[PDB]
Amino acid sequence: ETLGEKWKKKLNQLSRKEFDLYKKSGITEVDRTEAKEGLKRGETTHHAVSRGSAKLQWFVERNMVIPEGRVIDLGCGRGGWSYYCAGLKKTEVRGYTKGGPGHEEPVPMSTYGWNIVKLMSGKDVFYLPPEKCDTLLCDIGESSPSPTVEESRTIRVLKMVEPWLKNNQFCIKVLNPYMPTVIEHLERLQRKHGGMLVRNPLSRNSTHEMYWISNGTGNIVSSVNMVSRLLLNRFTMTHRRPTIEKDVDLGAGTR
Ligand SMILES: C[S@@+](CC[C@H](N)C(=O)[O-])C[C@H]1O[C@@H](n2cnc3c(N)ncnc32)[C@H](O)[C@@H]1O
Ligand SMILES: Cc1ccc(C(=O)O)c(NC(=O)Nc2ccc(C(F)(F)F)cc2N)c1
Repeated sequence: ETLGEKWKKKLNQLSRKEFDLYKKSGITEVDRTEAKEGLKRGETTHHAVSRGSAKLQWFVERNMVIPEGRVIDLGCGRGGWSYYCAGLKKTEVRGYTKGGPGHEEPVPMSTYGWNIVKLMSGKDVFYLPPEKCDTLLCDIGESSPSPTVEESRTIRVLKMVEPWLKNNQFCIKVLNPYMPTVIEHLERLQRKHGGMLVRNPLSRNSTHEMYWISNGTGNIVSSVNMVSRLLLNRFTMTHRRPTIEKDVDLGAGTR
């Protein structure tokens, strides 16, 4: 049994009180106060629509994925990854999201480069034919107390994304990366498309998610086990308040 399974088993034993203190212990987060306040007032400039803009910015600013040309954003939700890419110097952003009951709807914004963005709700990516693009982003993977449900969801995402991969820049969420069948798929995918699995410091401890990014190399099993050990160790000590960082200012204007 994997270190990830032992982490999931321990996470599932936590009381709501314990879970809420564990989930942010020692993580990094952006202060969303100003953005939430502005969004509640219907302000359409500067503010990121979600924590997602800062989450993707973390990989981009480290050259792990370098968005360029036509960007496809799978599971765009409110549009945080889309509006962030829209301001990047290297042309078009197309976001798809399911929407409807229990899902986020795209939020219309006037942040920098809004005019090159089209977000489409009512779209289940599991029924979409692949489109030509220069950057493929995917942030899909719903957490579940069941690791076997999470394993099925992760494989489904990895099988779905592959036909969109054609020597392009990519950043794909891998919800549950520790299950041996997931590792098998990731290893096969890394041999063909390259890239590496990376843990984002903005991820909560309540998810084992890692992202498969195009610009990197490394041992997937080693990176996964290092994350399992990190998350397991964070159950040991009293809550460490999260490291607080500034949220992104996405500005205003057309491109
Ligand atoms: C983690 S959120 C994305 C956050 C986004 N990256 C941002 O920056 O705001 C994942 C989104 O995927 C959507 N989603 C889940 N399953 C989907 C599917 N089958 N097709 C399309 N969208 C889906 C969810 O509704 C949710 O809004
Ligand atoms: C559990 C949860 C948490 C956050 C959200 C969100 O969007 O931050 C969410 N969202 C929703 O439920 N969305 C939703 C609810 C109802 C309808 C409908 F049917 F048309 F009336 C449409 C949508 N898109 C659910």
